[PDB]
Amino acid sequence: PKLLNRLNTYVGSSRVGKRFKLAERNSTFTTELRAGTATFLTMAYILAVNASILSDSGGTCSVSDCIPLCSNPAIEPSQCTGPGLRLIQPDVSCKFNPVNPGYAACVEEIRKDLIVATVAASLIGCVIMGLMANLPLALAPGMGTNAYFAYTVVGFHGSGSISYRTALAAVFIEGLIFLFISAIGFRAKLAKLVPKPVRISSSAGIGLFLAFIGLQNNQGIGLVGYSPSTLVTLAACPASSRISLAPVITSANGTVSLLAGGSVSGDIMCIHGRMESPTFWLGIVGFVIIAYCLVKNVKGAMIYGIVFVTAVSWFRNTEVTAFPNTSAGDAAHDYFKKIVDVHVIKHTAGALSFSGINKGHFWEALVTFLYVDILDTTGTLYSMARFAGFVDEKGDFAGQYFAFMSDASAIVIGSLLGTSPVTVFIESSTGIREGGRTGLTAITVAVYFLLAMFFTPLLASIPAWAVGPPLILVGVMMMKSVTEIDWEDMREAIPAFVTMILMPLTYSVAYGLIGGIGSYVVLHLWDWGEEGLVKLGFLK
Amino acid sequence: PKLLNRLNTYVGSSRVGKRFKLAERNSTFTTELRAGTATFLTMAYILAVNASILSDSGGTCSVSDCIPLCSNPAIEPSQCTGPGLRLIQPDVSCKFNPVNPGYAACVEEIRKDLIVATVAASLIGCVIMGLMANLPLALAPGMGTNAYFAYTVVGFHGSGSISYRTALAAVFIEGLIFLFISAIGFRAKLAKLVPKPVRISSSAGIGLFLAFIGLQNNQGIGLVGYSPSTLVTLAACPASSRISLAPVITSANGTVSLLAGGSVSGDIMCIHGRMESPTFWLGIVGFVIIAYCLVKNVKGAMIYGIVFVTAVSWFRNTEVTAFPNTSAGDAAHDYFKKIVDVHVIKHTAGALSFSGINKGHFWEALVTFLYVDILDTTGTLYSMARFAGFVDEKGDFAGQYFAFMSDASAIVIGSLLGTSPVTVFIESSTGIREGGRTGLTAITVAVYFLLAMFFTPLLASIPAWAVGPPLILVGVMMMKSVTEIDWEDMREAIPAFVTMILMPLTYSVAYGLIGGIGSYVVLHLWDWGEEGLVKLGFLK
Ligand SMILES: *[C@@H]1O[C@H](CO)[C@@H](O[C@@H]2O[C@H](CO)[C@@H](O)[C@H](O)[C@H]2NC(C)=O)[C@H](O)[C@H]1NC(C)=O
Ligand SMILES: C/C(=C\CNc1ncnc2[nH]cnc12)CO
Ligand SMILES: C/C(=C\CNc1ncnc2[nH]cnc12)CO
Repeated sequence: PKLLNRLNTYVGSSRVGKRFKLAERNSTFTTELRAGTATFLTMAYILAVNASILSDSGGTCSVSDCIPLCSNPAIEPSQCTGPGLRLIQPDVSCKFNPVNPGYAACVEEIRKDLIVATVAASLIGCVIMGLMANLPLALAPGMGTNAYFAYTVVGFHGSGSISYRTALAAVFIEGLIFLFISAIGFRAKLAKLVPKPVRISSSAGIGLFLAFIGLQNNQGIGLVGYSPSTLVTLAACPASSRISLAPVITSANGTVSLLAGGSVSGDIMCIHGRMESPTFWLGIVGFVIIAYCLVKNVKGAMIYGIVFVTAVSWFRNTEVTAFPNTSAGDAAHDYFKKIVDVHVIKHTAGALSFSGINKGHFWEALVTFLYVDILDTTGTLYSMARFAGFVDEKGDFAGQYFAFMSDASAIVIGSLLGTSPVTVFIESSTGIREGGRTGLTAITVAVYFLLAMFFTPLLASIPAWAVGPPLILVGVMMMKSVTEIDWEDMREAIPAFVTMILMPLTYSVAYGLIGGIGSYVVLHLWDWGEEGLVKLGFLK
Repeated sequence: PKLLNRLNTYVGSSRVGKRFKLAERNSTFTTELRAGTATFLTMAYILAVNASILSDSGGTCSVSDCIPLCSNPAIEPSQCTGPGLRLIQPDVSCKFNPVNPGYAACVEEIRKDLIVATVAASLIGCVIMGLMANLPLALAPGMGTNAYFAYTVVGFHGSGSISYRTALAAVFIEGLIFLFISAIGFRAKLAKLVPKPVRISSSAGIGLFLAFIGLQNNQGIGLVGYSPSTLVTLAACPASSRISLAPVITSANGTVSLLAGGSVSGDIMCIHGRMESPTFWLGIVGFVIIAYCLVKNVKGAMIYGIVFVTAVSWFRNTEVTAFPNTSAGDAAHDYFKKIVDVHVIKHTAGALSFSGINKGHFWEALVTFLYVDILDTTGTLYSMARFAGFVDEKGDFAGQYFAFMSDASAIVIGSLLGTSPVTVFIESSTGIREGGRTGLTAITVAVYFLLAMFFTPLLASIPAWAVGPPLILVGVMMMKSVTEIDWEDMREAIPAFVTMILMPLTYSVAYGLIGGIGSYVVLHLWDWGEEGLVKLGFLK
């Protein structure tokens, strides 16, 4: 035969091959390696997107890491000694535009931390799933929950109601609760708790939310900016023609003056040059690359698009550069220069904080995480079992108990490492489509994630317009769930429509879920009361 | 038999009954009256929503109708004579927040004009369709095109690139072109020009656009406001806790000062009291009323919800009042006091302006109007013919030629009266579902619209939170078209997703269409080139 067949037979007939049930499942070693390679190539975009999104949250640092600034920018603080010259003490506004250099350096260190944390949490989840559940499933920080954690629970640069550490405690407790309810068989009852239209359309809502993030500026390619009249219009002007906003006080004659302490925004309003930003068009080229690769069923479509946009942005003196001619850009380029690095999580690891348990926002975030993970993981795991043909007549696929326990454990470990909940990835289907049936697929994906480390300098240099199209296309793939809604029935269409449309518009997964569930409950009050009376016998 | 049967027989056997083919279509007079009544009850929400949306556009008046204001609001301009006191000449900013009282009085006069114009254009379109095409179809200002005309082509208070008069010229020429292409049988070829995913998903995009309008403040119930970080968050704080924004200049230390001439926004940013606006909750109650009425198949659901919210808002000293204790509110209440009035269009009639033909924005608006009307009217008319069983094996329904000519004529007449394009309403199906088969249904709807006049004082008093839920639910009904998209196919899902998501996010129907069509063309370039080469024989 051949050396490849020799290896396959040897591993299949060895103790480790019997542990993973290779012979019992009709695939021994090279199919597992290929399935893991395919799954990793399909899910590798997470290595960029998750760290970018979570770093936008600001990480663990506060105003305590903002450096005092001199009155005039021409004078560095160490030379800020003279007449009429004073250092400005940092306040909360130092976190936002214009961002304090100390806080800007935070986000870079935290982005390195979160790259490593994404890789490590994915590796640990993959290994636990492959060993304890023996399934060809890859686990990684959840794409939908990433944006919710960063921009809703914590907020851009920590502008939300819950701090980053408190949100990590929320994710830790959510993983513990998910593990507990899975261990007692109580997960399916809570899965049936959510209304069907809300459950089905939450995926479409999260997809629209992610796509909207991909069309913003600090998160994606631009193309959506501020409008004084409509609140949103066509952006994609160059960064040099974008301006910030501040709250003002009007009057009955027309006088308008600044509001002290108002939260100034990013450069979101275009004064001219619409549809002329070079980074928007580079992001569009990356979008086209990813879309053709998806159409052609080219595994690694998103990775190829991100890599193209990033490689174009790695040149140093262009208008699409990831390393602008600044101190922050020079430092980012210096880190990028070392192609490989062994970064150690110094900020986000063990950064849990249980201060917010008494706050209602903590429990809103906790419940949203819990139910997103419940519904998502149930649907994905059973879809993957159907793909692998592990589902029997009764509907169980053997290692499901340990599959859900492994997912909950991965969530807890990721919370400890400093990342949003980690979940089983639907992209695992690719590895299942390639013949992966045992846990060796997950071990292969874990080894690929291990190789993803040592390349933090290369992954920390990914600009927003590279994250960009991956977000928009993840939204596109998530929209396919709308077809399962009865749009001719208003009792299902109205709650489903509310769930889809509130997530991007209120910009919050939790608000979309609350609005959809509340509209469902209100619209079914009449039917429920009628049926209750009929049960009591009042009505026939 | 009975007097009703006597009337039915008499009319069916009379000359007018034979003109409308009553006997030939198995319905004589009372079925036509009931079908017209049902169609009117279903489509009567337009009498509020269209005038509200088009008045938000600012109408025909400019800064020329802004009154000069004194330096201090305590002094009326006529008493603005003294030391250090000067009248302020009005500029463009007088149109926006804080809105000049003269310009505020414009919008009220123009809203009366546009109520009358909506009613008159609907009446004329209905009569032309009933007589020249002899179909049970009701025509009225198009719901989708209303918002596009007001908030994109013209802009809130005329902040767009095309003036109101130039946009009316665009609608006039669009109606002329539609009539021309219909008269030469060239309409179906242009209908096949648009890609299938774009054509199908434009309806979902317009629905999302209308729903987003219904969740804004000057247009709907609130619940979506400005966010410095995310550009959109949960609004629905009271108007007393909302503040405006102005562009500012940042620096490298933190200094931020106002930008002279910047376009200040409305009260869109909530400083506190989220989810506490009484008008938001009144709008939610109206939404619940409309949603139950839709669920219960109660004709006139939207009218009932609008009427409830409006009647609650007609009380004078509440936080949800349509007549605040101001000069504008006192005048609005004085007009509302006269329950009936015969208003004469004094501003928007014959207000066409052909100055912008050389502008590219004029032609963008013209083409968007033309293709929205083409696709919409084709789909709706053929759906209505299928409902009425007027479609034969070949696919023609007899009066289709004159149906499309009547629609184009109605568009031209509405442009002359000062309203966005008028279209055949899908709500006509209700009248078709009630047995309406001849043009007497359209004549009945026209008579009901005639009765709608004489109630302009009653219709000009409808607040935003009443328009509100009707917009959101129109979006809900429009979303049902997504199920016709192959979401597993990326060449159809990506263009469809772009079309749906760009309309609310860029806040423009034209941009959604352009983005969707461009993405479709780009994603099919490879296939088209491959097939062209195969035709040339280069490839097998
Ligand atoms: C419009 O009226 C306001 C008062 O409501 C004027 O406010 C001035 O600007 C600030 C705010 O009080 C103070 O420094 C001035 O003393 C205010 N003056 C007065 C007379 O209130 C504002 O100046 C007025 N606008 C114009 C153009 O005169
Ligand atoms: C509802 C949740 C998604 C959370 N994360 C993921 N859940 C399932 N599969 C994935 N592939 C990439 N990310 C994910 C669906 O968006
Ligand atoms: C694509 C266009 C709609 C324009 N107006 C209308 N087009 C067709 N039926 C209707 N009923 C109410 N408004 C309309 C679909 O939103």
